[PDB]
Amino acid sequence: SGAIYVGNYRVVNRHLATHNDWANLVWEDSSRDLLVSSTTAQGCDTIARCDCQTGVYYCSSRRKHYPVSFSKPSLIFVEASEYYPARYQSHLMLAVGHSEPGDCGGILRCQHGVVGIVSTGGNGLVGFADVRDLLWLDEE
Ligand SMILES: COc1ccccc1[C@H](C)CN1C[C@@H](C(N)=O)CC1=O
Ligand SMILES: [Zn+2]
Repeated sequence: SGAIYVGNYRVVNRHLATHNDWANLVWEDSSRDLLVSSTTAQGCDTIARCDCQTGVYYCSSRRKHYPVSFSKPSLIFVEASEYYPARYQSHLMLAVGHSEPGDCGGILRCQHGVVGIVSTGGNGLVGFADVRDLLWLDEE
């Protein structure tokens, strides 16, 4: 589990969104596994606006933050899970790292801020849903 709290937005994995998230919806995209809802309190996370390919992510199944090298956001094939059939997921970045289903939502960050959140995994790989292109998270 986990979310990004930026301004009056809460960014979560679409497959982990709650009823309150759907009842306060700002934007969602199944192809990216992302959903954004509105918040009453202001958040403290800042979004990175960069093309970094190195950073650090949080892994809840190890209680550890790991430094990783990750691919550029792309259209990647992801195997069937409890939440989606086997399909192409867009704006996804891959790295070598430990992940389990419940690790979704962990933040990936670089020197500029939050890059994205854990969205996929298995077999020593971890995939992150990028958020750096969502410029509207910084305003309104
Ligand atoms: C942390 O990711 C791991 C790790 C190990 C095994 C499996 C997974 C994830 C949770 C499987 N998936 C892919 C997700 C998606 N974004 O399509 C939806 C889903 O259930
Ligand atoms: Zn960066």
